[PDB]
Amino acid sequence: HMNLRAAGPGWLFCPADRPERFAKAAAAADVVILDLEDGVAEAQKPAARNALRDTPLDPERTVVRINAGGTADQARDLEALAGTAYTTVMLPKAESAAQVIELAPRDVIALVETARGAVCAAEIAAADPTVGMMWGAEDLIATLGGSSSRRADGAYRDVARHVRSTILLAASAFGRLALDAVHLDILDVEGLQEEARDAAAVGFDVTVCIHPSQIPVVRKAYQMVDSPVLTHAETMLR
Amino acid sequence: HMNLRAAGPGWLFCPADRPERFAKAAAAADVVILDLEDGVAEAQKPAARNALRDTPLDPERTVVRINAGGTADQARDLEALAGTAYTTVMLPKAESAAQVIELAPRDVIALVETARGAVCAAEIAAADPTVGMMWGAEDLIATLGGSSSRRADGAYRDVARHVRSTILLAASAFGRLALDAVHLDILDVEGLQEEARDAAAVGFDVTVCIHPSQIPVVRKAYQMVDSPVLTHAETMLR
Amino acid sequence: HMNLRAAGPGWLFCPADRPERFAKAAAAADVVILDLEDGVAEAQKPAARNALRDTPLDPERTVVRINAGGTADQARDLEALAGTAYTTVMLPKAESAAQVIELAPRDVIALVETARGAVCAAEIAAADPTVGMMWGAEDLIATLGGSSSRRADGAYRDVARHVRSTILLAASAFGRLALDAVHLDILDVEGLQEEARDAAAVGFDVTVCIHPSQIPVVRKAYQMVDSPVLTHAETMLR
Ligand SMILES: [Mg+2]
Ligand SMILES: [Mg+2]
Ligand SMILES: [Mg+2]
Repeated sequence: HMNLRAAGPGWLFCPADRPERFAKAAAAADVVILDLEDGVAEAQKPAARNALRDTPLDPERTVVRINAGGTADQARDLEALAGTAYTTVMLPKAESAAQVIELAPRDVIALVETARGAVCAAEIAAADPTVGMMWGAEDLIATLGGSSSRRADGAYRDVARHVRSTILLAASAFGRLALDAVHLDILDVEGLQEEARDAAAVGFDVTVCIHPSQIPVVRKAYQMVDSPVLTHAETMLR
Repeated sequence: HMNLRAAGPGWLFCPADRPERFAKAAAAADVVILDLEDGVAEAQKPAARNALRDTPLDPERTVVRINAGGTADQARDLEALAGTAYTTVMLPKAESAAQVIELAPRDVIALVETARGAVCAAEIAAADPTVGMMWGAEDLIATLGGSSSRRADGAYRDVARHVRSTILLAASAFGRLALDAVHLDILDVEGLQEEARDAAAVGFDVTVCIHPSQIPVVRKAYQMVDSPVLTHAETMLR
Repeated sequence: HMNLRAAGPGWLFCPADRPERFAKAAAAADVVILDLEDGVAEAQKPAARNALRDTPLDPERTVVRINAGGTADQARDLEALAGTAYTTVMLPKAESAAQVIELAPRDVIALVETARGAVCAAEIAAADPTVGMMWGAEDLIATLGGSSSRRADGAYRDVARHVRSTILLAASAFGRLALDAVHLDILDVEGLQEEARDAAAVGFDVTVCIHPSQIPVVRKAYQMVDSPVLTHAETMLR
């Protein structure tokens, strides 16, 4: 429904209870994720659903993050979405093909951020509504029962690196977009640069951002020679 | 059958042919693993089975490591266990759901330490008797045909890191306890500290030890802010 | 059909359109991979098929890399192979058990170098014709849409490390040979030494080479003590 590959790699969360920021987010980013989940406080989600209806963005360049499968919030989200022109939703805590299928006929970006989602990543990616896979390090660690996703130097811990590769491979195996996880340390531009360069080098399509200042960094970040090495060179020229 | 989550994170192997050490092991550790497998020489396993019957420990805080599926030793182990109050066994070289199921009605901690076990980790974790997943680096490398699990600096080699993450994710996907592998270099307290801190940070529930001096180390070892980051902070306070 | 484990660990690609080099490749390496795929230009593949028939090597120590499943080149390759004594083929871009099975009654070394192949590695390894698993970092990154498989220091990027471990585990779970990926930087002998030492330490059986100068490097590259640690020591003595 959307030509997401035609849009650039800089995607930006915007909490949907801040409609006064929607235009700025759309001007700053390649794709805006209007957020009904963790970016919006529980008490503000009804107001976010009204803003979703009242302040429209370009549906060719906007995705809506709904709430998790089986929640009453998700039911309210889908009702609010009915009166919009949006076609593509982002499903947080995505944990099964069935959770993706129950969102048909919408296009779905599955955000894997739990152990069950990682174990089921291939089944989630293969589901007919899926158009992209994302991963989320902080909810992954939280639901695992841990306390940090990164070492002292800022490098991802191993289980986070493992899920990152899992999602990239599952997405690419089924022709889906691959979206890399957000860099929560906004002022850590050095770390974001290295992370987005790393993501682009292995074939992520998108780095998702939580602050508009990260979008320029992402956009900029994105012997024997045999056939694949020449493809690497062509990908660079492109 | 056991409230294993209620016990602390410091689990300690004690070879079952050393009953004179059982009381000391129970006083030193949160949970004792009385070992009928690799901790006991082949010729001493019959004596270990008698000690298992004769010198009981608290079954709320003691697990018995039996021998691998299909071995005559495992058959002897289960016969010896019949006359004990233990309910929970640790299955080494765990390689299929069927190996776990044939131990019903016992509770099972599956110790994955072979390639087949890693490939089948999700099926093993989902098996109805499973209450925990552990991994073992040295038997993993041995059965792969290799010669060391760690680099010169003591860091795990990549296939070991891969299986570690595999077991953590499979355990957590099915609500099982996650047990991190033993640190064979007993006097390497620095390495154990970093390893157990790493394990606790990503949500392992337990670090298993092979010497009681490791238990204190383990017990001690265990921007944009969104919902999961606050859960990280709560997990720390707890 | 071949006692591949009896041969040493140094395998060497030789483009099949260079029959004047076949004898030198056989003398330099433990096993020669006569290449009909990426080592030979599209326009030279018919000449490579004739050289395959005309200049035979020892079939106990020679494997033929054919072209990918579903290609017209692969059909031509199998026709050319009919008039040879070779029994074992290497399948590039191996992506399903069905691709391996359609090569029966030949023995197959599946070369996984795409996301779909990584996701399906266990099914590929378990296929009845499979005798080995290899992985390929450059085609993996190319087909993912990325631009490099290695960081600036030459270390593999994470998705490459992930697929490497995936292939080692899948191969070993089903009793197959495990072949480590080629080191394209031929003059980087230091990096190859560390890489092949790493591969041998975790139980790869083979490091595949693209230049004969790499074969000597590969051949040379290949506390509590419990049962598996003694197996590590025995593997070293052997
Ligand atoms: Mg999240
Ligand atoms: Mg073991
Ligand atoms: Mg290739």
